[PDB]
Amino acid sequence: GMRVIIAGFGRFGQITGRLLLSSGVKMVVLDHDPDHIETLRKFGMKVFYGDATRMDLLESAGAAKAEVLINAIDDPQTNLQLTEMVKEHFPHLQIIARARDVDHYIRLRQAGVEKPERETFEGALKTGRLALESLGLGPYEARERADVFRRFNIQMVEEMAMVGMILIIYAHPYPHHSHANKRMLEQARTLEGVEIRSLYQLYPDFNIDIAAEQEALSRADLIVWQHPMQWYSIPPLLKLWIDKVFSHGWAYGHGGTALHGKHLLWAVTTGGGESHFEIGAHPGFDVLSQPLQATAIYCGLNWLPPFAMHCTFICDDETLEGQARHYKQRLLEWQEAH
Amino acid sequence: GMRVIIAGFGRFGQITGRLLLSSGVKMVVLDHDPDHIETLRKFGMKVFYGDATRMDLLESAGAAKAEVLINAIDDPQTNLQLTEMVKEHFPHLQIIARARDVDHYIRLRQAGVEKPERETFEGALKTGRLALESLGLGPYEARERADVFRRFNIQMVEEMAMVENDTKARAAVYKRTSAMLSGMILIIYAHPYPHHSHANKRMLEQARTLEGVEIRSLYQLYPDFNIDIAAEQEALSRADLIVWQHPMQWYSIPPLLKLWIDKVFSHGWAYGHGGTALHGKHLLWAVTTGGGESHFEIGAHPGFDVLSQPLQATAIYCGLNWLPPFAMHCTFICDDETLEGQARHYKQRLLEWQEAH
Ligand SMILES: Cc1cc2nc3c(=O)[nH]c(=O)nc-3n(C[C@H](O)[C@H](O)[C@H](O)COP(=O)(O)O)c2cc1C
Ligand SMILES: Cc1cc2nc3c(=O)[nH]c(=O)nc-3n(C[C@H](O)[C@H](O)[C@H](O)COP(=O)(O)O)c2cc1C
Ligand SMILES: Nc1ncnc2c1ncn2[C@@H]1O[C@H](COP(=O)(O)O)[C@@H](O)[C@H]1O
Ligand SMILES: Nc1ncnc2c1ncn2[C@@H]1O[C@H](COP(=O)(O)O)[C@@H](O)[C@H]1O
Ligand SMILES: N[C@@H](CCC(=O)N[C@@H](CS)C(=O)NCC(=O)O)C(=O)O
Ligand SMILES: [Zn+2]
Ligand SMILES: [Zn+2]
Repeated sequence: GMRVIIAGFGRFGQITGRLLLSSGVKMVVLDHDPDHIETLRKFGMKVFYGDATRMDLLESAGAAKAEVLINAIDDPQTNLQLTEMVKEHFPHLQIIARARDVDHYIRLRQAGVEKPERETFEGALKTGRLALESLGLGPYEARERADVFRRFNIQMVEEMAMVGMILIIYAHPYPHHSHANKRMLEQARTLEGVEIRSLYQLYPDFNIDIAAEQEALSRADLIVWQHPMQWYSIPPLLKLWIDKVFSHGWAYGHGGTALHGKHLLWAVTTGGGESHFEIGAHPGFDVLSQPLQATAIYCGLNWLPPFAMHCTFICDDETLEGQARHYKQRLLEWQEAH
Repeated sequence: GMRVIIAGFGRFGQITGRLLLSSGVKMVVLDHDPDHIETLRKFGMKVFYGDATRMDLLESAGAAKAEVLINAIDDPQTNLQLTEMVKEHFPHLQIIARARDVDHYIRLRQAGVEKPERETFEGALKTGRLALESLGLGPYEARERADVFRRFNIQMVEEMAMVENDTKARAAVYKRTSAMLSGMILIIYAHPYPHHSHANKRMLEQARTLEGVEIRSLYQLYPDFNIDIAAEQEALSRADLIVWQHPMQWYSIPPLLKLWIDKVFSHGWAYGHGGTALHGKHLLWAVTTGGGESHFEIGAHPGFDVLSQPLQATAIYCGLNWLPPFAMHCTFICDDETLEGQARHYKQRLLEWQEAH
């Protein structure tokens, strides 16, 4: 109220709330514990007293208009009650819900909540990482092990609840803020046989699913690395995706022939024109492709001449559109030639 | 037993224990809940059934020999009781502890637990992120906002763990923190697996024998890719030579070093109007490669020296004085003589630089 209602403002709701408050989000918060209300007021937090399962209190908190309801109620039965009421009466109100445990998670999934958050799960993973670190594992390797286990465990719990092809690897860190690439992708979508995988949408925590990515690469004939140039090179997540996905025994080495015969296009946008690259011992835009070409060739790919969209610092929306067209044109040309 | 004791095998201790089983960690469990017996039997887990706070149970569990005790007990008083008993009787036993909330976190910090993990804290942040995404924020930008929130939140709770339990004091800290949220050599070391390194590890050992060297191991400091820009910029402010040291990966640099560049070389600090913080400083690329020079005969622009271009261009743009790279080649097929000698040469490069400045 205006945009978010938070039901329950104990330890869980408080942290969700304060994160949202930091971002300027306007909210209305309900909690049924009078002592919790007191302490929150001591810290200058505005919180309303009542049972969030009461329809009258939800309506006066603005449920008919709100965009998101955070269900931070601890008790499974009440938490589920709230979720079922909201689903029934407020069909546009997106519910993001805490789950006490796996049984509660399954129930919430079945009520139609997309990604219920088991309240101790991420804390218990962190504690596991700390135990690994104390036993002498490097923190990064320990984080990676926790990532593998999380992916495995979510798959398991999800199963319990149930019970001329072009692949564009897009790596813009801020897709919603893009002008040049966003337009390029709009134009590329109008083609047939184009899949787009936006790495920063898929893997905001830098935990690549190698098996998923290798499957998508299997189905592709042209692979495209599309991104804004950053510091004469590529974004961090794309470098991570290469390091992980182009794996020993798959992309290279004995038996690693998965990419043989496929083609790779570098599609990059820059803030300067060709003039900006006349610096250092090996000047010129084309020299910057070397590490990417070498990667591609090592793994048995065919490197295509890059598509380079120059001058974005000093460019208009007209020319941003002309270059988006040249991009679609490049891709179409590839497809017809194939 | 052999190395780890987990006290409590509820929702929390079960996840932590299951993660360690995937790492082949030897563990024994202290639990007193009849409903967990079958779960523990199914994993083949040795269990000492009873109150974990009992000295006789702890000794039977091997506490005098264990490296780590994971205190996953839910009840804050019982969890503190076990913490205190262990600190008193088993001086070498490292305690990793669950915390119920901020008051409990503070009490564990005061009992000498280094990094108590507030049980719902990371799950609530994830929830906060899913909300932000549902309001239209991109998942990556939403994660970054959670990282900034976390950094400040931990700072605030650490400040509170030094004041007294008194609410008005704690309240002041929160208000102050909430407002806030609304020839020296510096080696930036970026091996993803420092403990597994042979060549870089030896290079660092040698560099450590010089005077005025500081090493920041990025993958130790930031395993979650959440760089603290202010801490990095402070350390750069003190350095005269900056070294980027790492194993080469796919003809280029590791992801976390690229993130460090993208984040730390900020507009108005490293470049742009007023961005002169790096002017006068020097940069050395110090890189190890598996292949020899012959390995870089690939692509339209062959040869190792070409691969420095994006890095040299980055330096020049930020007003750094680029030095000739240090490159140790042939790690795949080099001996331990060649690998100790190359590391000595690294030390010689740094020393020679110190002599000229
Ligand atoms: C961290 C950072 C580093 C950048 N480095 C370069 C650079 O090396 N060369 C260049 O021409 N532009 C550089 N830029 C500009 C981007 O390439 C440009 O803003 C982008 O291509 C615009 O595309 P978009 O509208 O899709 O965001 C950089 C931008 C940022 C954020
Ligand atoms: C993901 C990955 C990519 C690599 N790419 C290259 C390569 O581009 N060229 C090369 O000569 N060595 C490459 N290597 C080999 C490493 O550079 C080499 O093993 C490392 O420098 C050894 O140093 P260390 O003993 O400190 O680990 C790569 C290694 C990994 C894991
Ligand atoms: N029906 C309800 N309406 C509003 N708040 C609730 C309800 N049931 C539980 N709560 C609150 O949910 C919060 C849960 O605490 P915690 O487990 O610390 O997040 C407490 O502050 C409770 O008062
Ligand atoms: N004194 C104790 N000794 C051993 N285990 C305990 C003790 N007190 C609580 N626990 C366990 O801690 C776990 C906490 O449950 P949960 O919140 O689900 O992680 C349960 O398995 C309890 O049996
Ligand atoms: N005594 C409580 C909760 C007390 C509480 O809500 N504490 C706040 C600080 S006033 C908290 O820990 N919020 C979560 C956090 O800040 O990490 C309980 O154990 O259920
Ligand atoms: Zn975005
Ligand atoms: Zn390591």
